[PDB]
Amino acid sequence: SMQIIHTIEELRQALAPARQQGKKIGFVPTMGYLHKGHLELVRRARVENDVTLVSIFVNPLQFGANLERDAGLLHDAQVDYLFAPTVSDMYPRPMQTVVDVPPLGNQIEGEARPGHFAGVATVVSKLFNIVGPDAAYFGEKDFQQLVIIRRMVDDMAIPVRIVGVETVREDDGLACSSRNVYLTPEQRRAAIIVPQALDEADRLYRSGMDDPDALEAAIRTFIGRQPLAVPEVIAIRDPETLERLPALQGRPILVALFVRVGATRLLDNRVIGHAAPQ
Amino acid sequence: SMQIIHTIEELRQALAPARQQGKKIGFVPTMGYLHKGHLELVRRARVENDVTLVSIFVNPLQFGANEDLGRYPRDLERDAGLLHDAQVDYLFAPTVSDMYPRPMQTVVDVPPLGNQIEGEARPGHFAGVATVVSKLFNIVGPDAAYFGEKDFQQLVIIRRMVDDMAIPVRIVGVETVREDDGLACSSRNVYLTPEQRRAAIIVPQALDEADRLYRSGMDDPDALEAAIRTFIGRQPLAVPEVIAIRDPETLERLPALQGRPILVALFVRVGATRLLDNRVIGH
Amino acid sequence: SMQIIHTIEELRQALAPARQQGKKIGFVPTMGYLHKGHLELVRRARVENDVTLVSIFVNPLQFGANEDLGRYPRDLERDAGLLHDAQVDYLFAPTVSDMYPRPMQTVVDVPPLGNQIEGEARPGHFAGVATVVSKLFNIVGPDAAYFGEKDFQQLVIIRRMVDDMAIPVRIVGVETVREDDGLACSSRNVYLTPEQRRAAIIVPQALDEADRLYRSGMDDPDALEAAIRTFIGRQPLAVPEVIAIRDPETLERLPALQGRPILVALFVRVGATRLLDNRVIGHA
Amino acid sequence: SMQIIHTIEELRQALAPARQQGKKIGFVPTMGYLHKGHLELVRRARVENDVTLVSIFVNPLQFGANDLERDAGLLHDAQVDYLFAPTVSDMYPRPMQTVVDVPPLGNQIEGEPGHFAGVATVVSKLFNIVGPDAAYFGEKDFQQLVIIRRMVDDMAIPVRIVGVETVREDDGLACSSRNVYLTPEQRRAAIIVPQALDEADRLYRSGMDDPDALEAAIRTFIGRQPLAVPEVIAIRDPETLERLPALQGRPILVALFVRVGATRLLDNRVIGHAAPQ
Ligand SMILES: Nc1ncnc2c1ncn2[C@@H]1O[C@H](COP(=O)(O)OP(=O)(O)OP(=O)(O)O)[C@@H](O)[C@H]1O
Ligand SMILES: Nc1ncnc2c1ncn2[C@@H]1O[C@H](COP(=O)(O)OP(=O)(O)OP(=O)(O)O)[C@@H](O)[C@H]1O
Ligand SMILES: Nc1ncnc2c1ncn2[C@@H]1O[C@H](COP(=O)(O)OP(=O)(O)OP(=O)(O)O)[C@@H](O)[C@H]1O
Repeated sequence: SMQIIHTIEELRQALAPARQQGKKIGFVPTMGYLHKGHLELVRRARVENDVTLVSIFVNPLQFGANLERDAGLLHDAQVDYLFAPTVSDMYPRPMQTVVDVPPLGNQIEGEARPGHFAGVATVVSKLFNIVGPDAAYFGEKDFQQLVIIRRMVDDMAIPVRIVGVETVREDDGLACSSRNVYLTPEQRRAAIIVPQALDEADRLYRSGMDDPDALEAAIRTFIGRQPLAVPEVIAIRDPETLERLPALQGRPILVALFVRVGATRLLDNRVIGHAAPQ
Repeated sequence: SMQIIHTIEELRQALAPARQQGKKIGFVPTMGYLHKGHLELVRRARVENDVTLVSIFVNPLQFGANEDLGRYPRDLERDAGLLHDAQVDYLFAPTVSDMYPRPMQTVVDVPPLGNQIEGEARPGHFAGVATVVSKLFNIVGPDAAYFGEKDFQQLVIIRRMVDDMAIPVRIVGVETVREDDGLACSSRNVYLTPEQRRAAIIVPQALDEADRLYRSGMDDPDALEAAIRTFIGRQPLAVPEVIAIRDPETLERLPALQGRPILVALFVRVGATRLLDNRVIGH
Repeated sequence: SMQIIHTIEELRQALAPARQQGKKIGFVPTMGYLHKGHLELVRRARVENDVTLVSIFVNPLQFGANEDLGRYPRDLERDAGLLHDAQVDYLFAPTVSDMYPRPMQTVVDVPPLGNQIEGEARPGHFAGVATVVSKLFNIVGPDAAYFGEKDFQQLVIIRRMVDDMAIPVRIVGVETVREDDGLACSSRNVYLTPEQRRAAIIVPQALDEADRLYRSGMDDPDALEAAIRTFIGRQPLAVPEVIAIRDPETLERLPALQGRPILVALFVRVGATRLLDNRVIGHA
Repeated sequence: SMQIIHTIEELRQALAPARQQGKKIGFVPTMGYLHKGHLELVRRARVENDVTLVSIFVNPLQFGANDLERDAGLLHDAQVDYLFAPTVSDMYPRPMQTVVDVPPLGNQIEGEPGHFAGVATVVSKLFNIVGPDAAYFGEKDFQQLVIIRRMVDDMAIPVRIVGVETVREDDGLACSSRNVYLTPEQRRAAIIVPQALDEADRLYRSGMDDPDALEAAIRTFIGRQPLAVPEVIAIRDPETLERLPALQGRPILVALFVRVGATRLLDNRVIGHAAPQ
C-alpha cells in the first residue's frame, strides 16, 4: 500500500530503510491535479528505481504574495510514498533563503523581472534535500523550468539525476494539462491548432527555413486561422541558453507556444532539429 | 540480474571493481531495437569476456538533418528483455541529456576513410560515429568491443581510429548475420513493406553475382560495377545511391581485381529505407 | 594517512566506503592558511565524527571586484602539514576549475540576513558564501559541519539557510579562538605589519568596553555605537567600517539594550586589513 | 632514479603494476627545451600524485607538413619517475588519418581553421597511451588549455586537467625557451610585456568598459617601448575566447603577442572574477 506522509521528519524516517538497503529512489514532484502526463512520470520513475516517491505541494513561493482523487491515482500507479505537506509542514516560518538561476530565469516569460523562477528553483532544491532521491522526473512540457533545474543541479553539485520526460498528449494531440478541463466543447476543438502549429513549425524547418522572424510569422498566421486561438507568445530560442537566435538551420531550436483559447492559457513546445558534427 | 544504468558516473562506479580485479570487459555499442545480429555480437562478447556491457543510444551526431532521427525505431523495454535473457551484465541506456549534457564542441573524424562510399551520400555521418564511439570507449574502458561487418566502412574506420589514437581496446568484427532468406539483419528493415521486403532480396543476390563474376575471372573495376548496377536494375524498386568496388583495407579505388581481395559495397534504397550490404571477395 | 583530493567526483568516490560503513562525517570548510581557530574546529569535528573532512578553497564568489582575492594568503603545503598532524582523514583542495568548471549561473542568498552589517560594507559577499557552502554540503554530504562564531553573521546565515532549505546537516558553532592579547585568530592577520598588529588590539578592547558599558546599564543603541566609535578612534591606525548593535537572531536594529542579548559586530580597517570581531552581550 | 622510455608498449608495461595498485599518475606533456616553468608543472604533479611521467615530443601534427641531455638532466634532479621520449616513428608508425579538433574554440585568436587540431590529436593520443589520473599544463598557453579542457569534458576523457600559474622571472617576464634569444638590451625592453598586463589590470579596476578603448590604451602603452611591437592584443571571454561587448562585471582575458626584435613573446592575464548572479 502507498504510504502518505505530511512532515519532513516523517518522510525522512519512512525512507531510512530504503537508504539502508541501498535502494534507488525515484522522485516525481507535482502540484497535484494529476493527469495522464503525471502518470507517465511515475511510470518512468518506477522503471528506473526501486522506490518511487511523489510529492503534491502547491508552493506559495511560485505564486505572488496573495486530493483523495490524486492519492487514488497514485495508489493505482503503485507509488511507494506520497509526500503531501501543508504549507506549514514545508514552511513553518517564512523562507528567507532564495535559490535562483537568473540568466535562464530572465528569458521568455522571465523577460526583465525579479526571480520569475526563484520559487521553483528554491522549492525544488528544498524537496531534493528532503527526499534525497537518486533521480527526479520532470515533464518536457515545462521546458524552461527543466532547463533551469538542470543548470541548478549542475552548478550546485546536487547529487540527483534529472530526467526529462517527453510530453504526453491526449488522443487528438493536445498536450495533457489540468487546464484542459476548463475548455468549453467549442474551445476544446479549436485548441488542436496548438499541436498542429508545432507540426507546421517542424515542416517549415525541414524545408530549410532559416530566419526566426519568418518562422514566428508563419506560426502566428497559421494559428490565426483559428480565431478562438490567440497566440500571446511564440518564442523561438536556443534550447540551452533560451536566448534569441540569429538563424535556425544546422542547430536545434526550441519553439515555445503560449496560446489563449477563450480564457484558458495553453502551453506547448517542441525542440526541432539536432546538432551536427563540428 | 542485468543492471540498467543511465549515467556515465554510475556506469564507471558499477565497472570499477571488475576493472581492478583484471576482469575482461566486452562491449557492444548499439542504437537499440535489437535484432538477431545484435544478439550475435552479444554472444561473442559473452563467451570472450568476464563482464558484458551493451549500450543503447540513438546518437544524433550520426544522423543528417533530413534523415530518420525522428522515426528511428525505439523500444527499450523490449530491448532490455532480450538483453536480460542473453545474460548481459550491464545495459548502458543514456538519454541525450546523460550523453551530451552540453552541445558538443569536439569532433573526432577519419576523413580519408569517412568521406567516400556511404560518406559521399551522408556527409558528416562518420564523424558522428567516430565521435560517439571514442566517447563510449572513454566512458566504458572496455577490453574488447564488438562491431558487425554489415557496416563494413564503419568497422574499418573504427579500427583505424583505435590504431591512430592508441585506444587500448581490441576491436572485433563479427560476420554479417542474415535473415532466413539472405537479407542482412538491420533495425531499419522495419520501415519495409512486404513487397519491398520481397524486392530487397536483390541486394544479397547481387553480392553472390559479383562473387562468381570474380570467380569467372573478371578484372575491371568498372566492368564489375556495371555488371552489378544492371543486375540490381532487374528489380525496379531499388534506387542505388552507391555501388562501390574498393580495396577492403584503404577503401580506395582499384586498377584490377584478380589475385587481390576486393570489397563490394552496396548502398541501395528500396522505398524509404536505405539498405546497406557488403562482401569481401577473393584473396 | 590523510587523503588529499582535488575533484568533486574523486571526493565522492573517496567517501563512498565511509557511507557504506555507516561512518559519521564531520566537515570543516575553510579558505586555508590555517590558524589555531581552524584547528579547534577540526578537533571539535573529530570528537563527534568517525571521519573528518576539511576543505580549503579560496572562493572567488565571496570576494568583491576590488577586495583581496589576488593577495589572500595561500600555503597548501603548510596547511596539509597541519591537517596531517591534526589526524584529518580527508583534505579537499580544489582549484577554481575543479569547483567551478563553467561559470555559475545559480545563486543562493539569504538577503534579509546577508544585506546587514558586513553585508552593507561588502555587497553580495553573503550570496557568495551561501552559494559555495550549499555546493560544498552537496559535494561532501556530511552529518555535521563546523563553523567559527568569529564570523557570527555567517553562522547565523548558514543556520538559517540549512533550516530553510532542509539541508540534512547538523551545524556546530565553535567559540572564537584568540591570540594571546585577545585578537581573534584570522588568516588575514598575516597582512598586519608590526605597527598595525600592535594597533589591532583596539578591536577586542572595544568589545570589552561594549560589555562594560552594557553592565553599567547603557540602554540606548545610538549611544553605545557612539561610545564604541570614540573608543576605537583613540587608535589612529583603526578606521571603523561598521559598528553594528543588533538583535543576535535577526541582525536588525534594536530600540533598547537592557533586558535582552545584543550583538555587537565590529568591522574595522587597520591598513589594508579589515578585522571583524563580535560579541553577544547580555541575556534574554 | 628516472626511467627513460621510447615506445608505447614499453610505457604501458612500466605503468601496469602502478595502475593495478591504484597509484595516482600525474602526467606533464612537453616538447622539451625545459625551463623553470616546466619544473613547476613537474613539482605540482609530484605533490598531487604517486607516479610522475613527463613526455618530450616535438609533434609534427602541430607543425606544417613540410637536446635530450639537458632536459633529461633537469628531470632527474626534479625526481620525475618516467621520461617518455618517443621518436616520430614511435608515436606515428604510419601517417595519421584520424583527427580530433575543437573547432569553435580552435577558430579564435590564433585560429582566425584546423589550427589547434594538431594539439588536440596528440594530447588525446598521449592520454590514451599514459592513462593518467591528472595532467598538467601551463596557463601561459591559455587557448590550448581551454581547448584541452573542452575536449576532455566533451569526450569524457577520465583525466583531471590542471592549469598551473605561469612561472615568472625576476622582473615579471614569463618564463619561456624563447627568452634565451633576446639581446640583453631586448631582455630589458621585454619587461614592457608584463607591465602592459599590470596596466590592463589598472584600467579595468578604474572602470574601463569598452574592449576597443582597452586595446588602444594597451597599444599606446607598449608603444612607449620602440624595441617592442605588439602583433595582437586579444581582449576576450576566457570561456569561449570570443570578442566581448563590454568589460565591466565579467572576467576578461587579455592575451598579448608582442614582437621584440626577432623573437615573439606571449603572455596573458585573466582580469576580474565572477560575482554572484
Ligand atoms: N545484420 C547484421 N549482422 C551483424 N551485425 C550487425 C547487423 N546489423 C547491424 N549490426 C551491427 O550491430 C552494431 C550496432 O548497430 P546499430 O545499427 O544498432 O548502430 P551502431 O552503428 O552499432 O552504433 P554506433 O554506430 O553508434 O557504433 C553495429 O556494429 C552494426 O554493424
Ligand atoms: N578566531 C577564530 N575562532 C574560531 N573560528 C574561526 C576563527 N577565525 C575563523 N574561524 C572559522 O574558521 C572557519 C573557516 O574560516 P575562513 O576564514 O577560512 O573562511 P570561512 O568563513 O571558514 O569559509 P567560507 O566563508 O567559504 O565558509 C569559519 O567557520 C570561521 O568562522
Ligand atoms: N612560463 C611558464 N610557466 C608555466 N608553464 C609554462 C611556461 N611556459 C611554458 N609552460 C608550459 O609548459 C608546457 C609544455 O611546454 P612545451 O612548449 O615544451 O610543450 P607543449 O607545446 O605544451 O606540449 P604539447 O603542446 O604537445 O602538449 C605547456 O603546458 C606550457 O604552457
